[PDB]
Amino acid sequence: SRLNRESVIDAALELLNETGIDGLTTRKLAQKLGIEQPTLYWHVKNKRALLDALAVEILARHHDYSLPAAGESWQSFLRNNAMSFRRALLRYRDGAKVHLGTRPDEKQYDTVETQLRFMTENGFSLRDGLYAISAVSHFTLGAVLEQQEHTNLPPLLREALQIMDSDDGEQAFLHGLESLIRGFEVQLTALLQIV
Amino acid sequence: SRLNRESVIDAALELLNETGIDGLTTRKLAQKLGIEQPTLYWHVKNKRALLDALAVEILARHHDYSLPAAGESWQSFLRNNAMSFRRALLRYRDGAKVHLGTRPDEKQYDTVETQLRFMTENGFSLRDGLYAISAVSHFTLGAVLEQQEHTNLPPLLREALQIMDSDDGEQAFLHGLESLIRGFEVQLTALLQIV
Ligand SMILES: CN(C)[C@@H]1C(O)=C(C(N)=O)C(=O)[C@@]2(O)C(=O)C[C@@H]([C@]3(C)OC(=O)c4c(O)ccc(Cl)c43)C[C@@H]12
Ligand SMILES: CN(C)[C@@H]1C(O)=C(C(N)=O)C(=O)[C@@]2(O)C(=O)C[C@@H]([C@]3(C)OC(=O)c4c(O)ccc(Cl)c43)C[C@@H]12
Ligand SMILES: [Cl-]
Ligand SMILES: [Cl-]
Ligand SMILES: [Cl-]
Ligand SMILES: [Cl-]
Ligand SMILES: [Cl-]
Ligand SMILES: [Cl-]
Ligand SMILES: [Cl-]
Ligand SMILES: [Cl-]
Repeated sequence: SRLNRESVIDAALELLNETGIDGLTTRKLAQKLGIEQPTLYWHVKNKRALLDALAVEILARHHDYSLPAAGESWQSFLRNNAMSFRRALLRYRDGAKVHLGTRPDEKQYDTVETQLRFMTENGFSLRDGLYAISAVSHFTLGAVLEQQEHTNLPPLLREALQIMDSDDGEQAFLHGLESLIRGFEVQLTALLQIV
Repeated sequence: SRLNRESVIDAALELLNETGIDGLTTRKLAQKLGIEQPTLYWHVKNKRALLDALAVEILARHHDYSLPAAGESWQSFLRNNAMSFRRALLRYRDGAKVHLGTRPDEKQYDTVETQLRFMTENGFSLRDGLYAISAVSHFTLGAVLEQQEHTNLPPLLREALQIMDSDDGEQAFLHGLESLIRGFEVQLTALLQIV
């Protein structure tokens, strides 16, 4: 079938859902494409090249709140952005694991640039602006990884693990998202006072 | 050489540092032990069994602030516990990736039980107590994963990525750790008031 970038990524993302990250190979991507391995090699040099492209394409396709609404509070932007990132990570099997170990692609540099600028415009230094955004990203990544991977107890543990499996991680994630944002705001608001 | 659990884990953890999680195999653990694969199979049934045991052993060996000091504020406990967890995850190559996809082993049930109880004793419901501890765990896991895996820019991005690589993730992690704990405290302190 067709072997333009878009077609190669469609098959590879569909295969990822079948196989996971561990069992995804170039040879079986060739299978799905109705093609021989050396044909595919022309288009994609190996598994590392492929995952890199899938990581970039998972953001472009499905992370659609990368940018603040005109007038949006910084708080609300980190909220919506966190939720979008999570959902984009959740849309494919092992998607957090696909995302792990890549930086933003050229194509989105200006988007991470705008995110960082937007924060500095709301009273953050570039550093504290970065730390808050990184924090959102690491909390969000960790919660999706744990969620996606979880796919004689003592009393409080038995009851805690019933509360963890009673959804897809959403409740726990959104509660701790609010703790993080308020924590940032408490930092922001104090300026140079001891807090 | 000796094939008691402790010896098998010592070699496997040392091999993990050589190889990573991807390239760690039973066959090469047999190599390191001066033994044949079928001998090792008696002791360890496969790679999944091994990683499960390495995940448990990474905590037992190196995560030594699993418990509050008598009199410790809940804040300070989450701090020290977060730092310890991080450091235990950082001590081996792909240690976050080894930890991902296991729950606490029997051996530490009472420790996670005590953690949860301790929080309920300081004004948390079991749920909000769980959400704060899970949040610490997901933030901490995500920051180590990103750190351990990172092993024409626009101006703010160029400068942000210089600040991210200027240490091992410690600065960014500890700053966002404090945002999280204060965020929790703002939640705790409000009781039933709108906040
Ligand atoms: C979830 N969001 C907060 C961010 C985001 O909106 C995007 C995105 N492309 O829209 C990201 O790339 C993010 O999801 C994201 O993962 C990147 C991350 C950050 C700060 O930017 C970086 O360039 C960068 C990096 O190179 C290494 C680590 C980290 Cl945490 C980063 C910013 C993330
Ligand atoms: C880093 N610490 C906050 C915790 C901790 O001290 C320990 C530990 N053995 O000492 C953990 O197991 C932790 O590091 C840890 O990873 C577990 C985690 C928790 C709430 O307990 C669970 O039993 C559990 C679970 O089954 C699934 C997900 C999560 Cl987040 C959890 C608690 C973590
Ligand atoms: Cl074609
Ligand atoms: Cl195309
Ligand atoms: Cl708003
Ligand atoms: Cl939220
Ligand atoms: Cl022996
Ligand atoms: Cl032993
Ligand atoms: Cl204290
Ligand atoms: Cl801290």
